[PDB]
Amino acid sequence: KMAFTLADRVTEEMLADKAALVVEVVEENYHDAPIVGIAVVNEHGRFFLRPETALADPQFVAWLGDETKKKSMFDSKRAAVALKWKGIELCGVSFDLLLAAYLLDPAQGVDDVAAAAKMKQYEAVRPDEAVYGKGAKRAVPDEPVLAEHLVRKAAAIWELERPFLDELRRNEQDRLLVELEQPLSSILAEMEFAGVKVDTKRLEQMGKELAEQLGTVEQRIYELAGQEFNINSPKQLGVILFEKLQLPVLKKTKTGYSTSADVLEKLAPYHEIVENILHYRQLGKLQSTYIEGLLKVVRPDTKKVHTIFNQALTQTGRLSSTEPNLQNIPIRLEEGRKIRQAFVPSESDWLIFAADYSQIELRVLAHIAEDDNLMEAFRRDLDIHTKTAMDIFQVSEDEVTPNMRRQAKAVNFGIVYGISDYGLAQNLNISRKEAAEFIERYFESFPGVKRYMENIVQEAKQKGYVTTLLHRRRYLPDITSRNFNVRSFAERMAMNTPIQGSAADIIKKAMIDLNARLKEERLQAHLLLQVHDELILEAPKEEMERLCRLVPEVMEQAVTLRVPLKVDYHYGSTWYDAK
DNA sequence: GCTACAGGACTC
DNA sequence: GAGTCCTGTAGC
Repeated sequence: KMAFTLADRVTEEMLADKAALVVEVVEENYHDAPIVGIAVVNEHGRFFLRPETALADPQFVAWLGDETKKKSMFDSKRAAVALKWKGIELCGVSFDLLLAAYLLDPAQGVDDVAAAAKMKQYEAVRPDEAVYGKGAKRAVPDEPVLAEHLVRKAAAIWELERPFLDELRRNEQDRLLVELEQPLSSILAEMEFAGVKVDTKRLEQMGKELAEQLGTVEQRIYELAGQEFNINSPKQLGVILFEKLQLPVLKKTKTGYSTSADVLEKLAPYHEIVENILHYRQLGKLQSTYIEGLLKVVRPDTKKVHTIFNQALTQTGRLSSTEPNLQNIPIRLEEGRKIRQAFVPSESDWLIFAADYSQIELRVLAHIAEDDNLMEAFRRDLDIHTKTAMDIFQVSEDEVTPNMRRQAKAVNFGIVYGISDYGLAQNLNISRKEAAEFIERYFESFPGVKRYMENIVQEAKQKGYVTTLLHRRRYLPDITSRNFNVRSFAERMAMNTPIQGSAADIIKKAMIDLNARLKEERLQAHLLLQVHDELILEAPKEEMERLCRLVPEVMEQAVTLRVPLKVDYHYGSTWYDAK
């Protein structure tokens, strides 16, 4: 039904200087993945090219990489990485539907061109699912469908650039798309593509230290329970824990009896089997998610891992790491921290470098909230948990017990999460009444934070959305809901979001600045991962000395606040040593 | 047999 | 508060 030329060769009018492009990749994981077809739509018409003919053509490939040749796209990073794997540069991408959709309403859950399209009531396109099918009946149809399917995506992108930008403007979010997300989209593609090398040996050996330890703990657990059973079944376990051995049921979940770690620790005194099992959850998590996790996704050719960072998914501005998730590798506990030693540099005589912000959320809070005693603390560069423990309890610095500090930590963390008086009482472990005297002690210690927490919920009511520093919206319909629980979750979001979100903003700018700076300074150093509040680079050892001074600087001047930002650095042989 | 949810646990 | 990914299980 939709008009187009199914082309046999590339012509001089498919190489206009404004054009919607589709480099369709179909597999969810785009690294080293087939490109199934190309669609171009411009001032002249609508064209489909087979990849093998278009990607062999030196004016097309020259057009792909020419930055004065503007392209609109949907999920251009998807596209760029595919083309990167084929040794082809893509540039001059000046509009990205996905990102613009994602900035106008992260809640919309946009994952294809069609959903991007509804937002403007454009229904002249099909959902990818409906052309390709779900999960494991997923195939690429014969060429007639396929070809029509893409020309409709390009045509839409062509047709919708204008309303989105039109709108983005109205929300002051244009600079945030052009100056932030899209440039960042380039950086990330570079990163994903770069890879992160793994010591597969180090990994198969841990891999096998764990299988010894597990089979030991696996027998013992049996020995103790008088029974073999599926220790990984949250069902058979609760038969063994609370049925055969009669243990107190402290907590329940809809299906049955709760077997979470937070519960197994209170049960610990009643029987040996508890702590041995606990140990097992721990080992199991390392073995199954991690040793096996990683050992499955390494390209056994280059021995690297190439995560995809999703840039259009979290509600707050945060990136997200998939296959493998490299934003959740173990750290708090030594047995698991040793995983970080399998991340190595990709070159002989290079090192891993790490830099993180220290208390980015709270500095951001001090800044938005404008609380003097929060700001002042940071201008003093204080130990903020001790400062709060000090303040919520009313005791001098040397007065502070370590149980008093881990409690003010919880209050701090709680406050950013806009936590409930009951909800902190569970977390901590005290009565709900005085758990609220804590909060009330906190808030008279920090008036200005109380005010922001008040005015933000109001400002979310009046307007329907909340806002970060860089103008990133989150819409909050469930703020007026008559359900108390649901209204309350919306409220927490009103408070926590401009914070988690303003941090996400700042770091993403630090990335643009650092990528520019590492270049401006002609350095071989490149970014490897971002993990919410830190950046990870790898560079030749010759370079560490300029980095220790360069990375922290850029990360710290990425924005101007009412308080200053602190970045700590760290470099070593491996991820693990960068500590 | 393939698929969707539920419970747990890992990071910031 | 914001994420991902694992095993088993409940059910087509």
